[PDB]
Amino acid sequence: IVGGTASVRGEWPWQVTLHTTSPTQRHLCGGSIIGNQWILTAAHCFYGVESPKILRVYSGILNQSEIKEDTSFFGVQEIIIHDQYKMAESGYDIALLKLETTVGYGDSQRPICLPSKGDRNVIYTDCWVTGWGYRKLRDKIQNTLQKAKIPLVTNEECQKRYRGHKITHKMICAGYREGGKDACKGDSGGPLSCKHNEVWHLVGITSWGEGCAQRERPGVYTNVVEYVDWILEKTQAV
Ligand SMILES: O=C(N[C@@H](Cc1ccccc1)C(=O)NCCc1cc(Cl)ccc1-n1cnnn1)c1ccc2[nH]c(=O)cc(O)c2c1
Repeated sequence: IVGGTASVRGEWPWQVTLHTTSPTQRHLCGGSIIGNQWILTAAHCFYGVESPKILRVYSGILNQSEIKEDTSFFGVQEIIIHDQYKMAESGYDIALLKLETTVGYGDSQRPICLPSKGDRNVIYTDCWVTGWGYRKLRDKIQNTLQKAKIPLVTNEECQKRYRGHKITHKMICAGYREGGKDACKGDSGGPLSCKHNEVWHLVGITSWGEGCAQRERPGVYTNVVEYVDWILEKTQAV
């Protein structure tokens, strides 16, 4: 996160750190708890990931230094990638991780609500992007979970900023016209969480952008409201 501040423990209890054990143990992507055995994340995170066996999900983490070999985690049973996904820049940048065991909800880990399909006509004014990603394009993975308040940008305005790309209504952008606050490397897959009527909603999934926090280059997120049916299809299968 560029231009963010340290989060407080328990602030974003739906936020997870997805780690990989191949070739070495490292943070791979962010993710969000959406159900007791479900993590919502980005499809681009699994480029070259051949098996769910190399993945570990850690919930209730403020600091990456909390993670050692004796730290509890959730194994991944299945990786479900949207079948229309080709690349982040083209959309459908969404995936579900079915966990091998259920998450016990508490004050350190709980699910974030998905946006209500009836509320596609609501204006979100209190949106935050969170993650352990870089503070600048040439940086490193942060120990403490960072947060940044970012204003949502219209599809029309975001399309003006990305000449040569096709910003679809399945994408949602956020950023200041002058830049300064954004997601960066390591933040992808994480949430863009918006508080409306005292309830937090998973409005976006960190996906792509031209550099980090550049002037007139908003961050591009998967517009979660447009995938509610797909999430229900996959999580509520008979
Ligand atoms: O590049 C990374 N992540 C990419 C995506 C990815 C995922 C998995 C493997 C490879 C690449 C990312 O977050 N990409 C974020 C995309 C992005 C989103 C938005 Cl909304 C705005 C601006 C941007 N950026 C544009 N350029 N940088 N960020 C990434 C992930 C985990 C890492 N762990 C480490 O220990 C060391 C790393 O250097 C490291 C880097």
